[PDB]
Amino acid sequence: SMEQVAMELRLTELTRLLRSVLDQLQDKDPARIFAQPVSLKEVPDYLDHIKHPMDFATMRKRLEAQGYKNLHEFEEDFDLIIDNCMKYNARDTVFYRAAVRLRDQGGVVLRQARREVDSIG
Ligand code: NA
Repeated sequence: SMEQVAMELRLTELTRLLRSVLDQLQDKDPARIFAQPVSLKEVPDYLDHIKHPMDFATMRKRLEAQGYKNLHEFEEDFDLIIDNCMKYNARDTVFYRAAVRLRDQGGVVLRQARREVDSIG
């Protein structure tokens, strides 16, 4: 149907917008702390601590399968990146502080993304 097609075109345009968002977020992480999964072969106890690991590469894979139906879903995954880091690592560490800074800077990006998604429909 043509109604199904129109829904598909909308999902594709949201995907495009969320790609630009993901690139902007990732530019706020020049050290590439959040780029890839934590290796279970180097924080071997990681999964006893953190139940739902997340990273930017994992988000990109979901994005390319048009796997985010709305901005809220994408935001949840970004918040897992930040939140997991703030739990596993202590307040005094470079990792925790990098997560605080990424959350602050990503706030700006996400705030406009919401206005654009709302505005475009
Ligand atoms: Na902690």
